[PDB]
Amino acid sequence: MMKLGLVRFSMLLALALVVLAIVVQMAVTMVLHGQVESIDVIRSIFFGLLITPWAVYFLSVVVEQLEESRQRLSR
Repeated sequence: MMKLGLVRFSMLLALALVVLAIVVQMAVTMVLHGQVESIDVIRSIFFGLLITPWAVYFLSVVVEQLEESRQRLSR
């Protein structure tokens, strides 16, 4: 029931989280000068598996993200 933007092609604020996350990841990656392969990615396709935890954590964030209609239902 509880929703905000995740209803019909919405949720703009989320983009800021994506961009921010990307920037943060870039900074962290730069700071953590650890030569291995690619921030523990082990092949591009492998990233797909990361979509599981990412989607879960992200969905939760999106669920809490007070976008369009104030909701905030995460703990």
